[PDB]
Order: sequence, then structure tokens, then C-alpha cells
Amino acid sequence: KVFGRCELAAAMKRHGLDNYRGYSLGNWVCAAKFESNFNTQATNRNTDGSTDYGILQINSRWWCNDGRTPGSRNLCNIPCSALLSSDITASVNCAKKIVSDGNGMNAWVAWRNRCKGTDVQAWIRGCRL
Repeated sequence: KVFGRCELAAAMKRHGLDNYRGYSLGNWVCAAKFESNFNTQATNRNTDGSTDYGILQINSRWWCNDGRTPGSRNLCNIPCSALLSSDITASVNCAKKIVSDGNGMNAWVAWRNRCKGTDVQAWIRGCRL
């Protein structure tokens, strides 16, 4: 599924991501925009052979099992395919584990290069939340 901007902001909000671990809603919508272009089915293969999955492009080397990343850790306890669902609950629960690691949202390279230090409030502007 491809989310609309305010539709995804509202879904992220209902699942407890606004201000989670100090990151306002809008950091999370900005990260999803540049990671997946709000598409839940987005996949991207990395040079090390691992693959990023879903709306928040969660990596198979540490966080999910895709059966083809030799050496992977599956810390969110879930097949990587569950992260491609139009229900974002799995991606939201795993993202919460990832931001809780000592790095915060710097784990997402597109948040670091194009959301971090920008007016991220713009991503939730006219939405009724």
C-alpha cells in the first residue's frame, strides 16, 4: 500500500510514535517519505547482501528474518515480509526497538541526511490529527 501523507501521520500517531523517545511525529513521516516514498511494499538490496523492507526500510542484517542474509540477527522476531503489509503495526513496533538502541533516529540514513535539523513540522501541517 502507498500511504497519503496525513493518512500515515494519523496511523503512526495511533500506534504511539508521536514523541516516542523524544521524536515528534513528522520526524517519523519525513523518514518514511525519503525511505520508501510512503510505500509499504518497498524493498532495497544492500551491497553486503542484506535487504531493507517496508515503509521504514528496516534491515535484514539485524532486525528481521528473510531467510537469505547469512549471519543475521532478527532482533524484532519477525519475518521481513511482515514489514511489507498494509497494516503498519509490525514496522512501527520494530522501529520502536531500533530508535531505542543508543543511536536514536540516526539509524535511518535518509532521516539523518534529509530530515535531521530541517523544519519536520511541515510534514504534518494541514492534517487533522
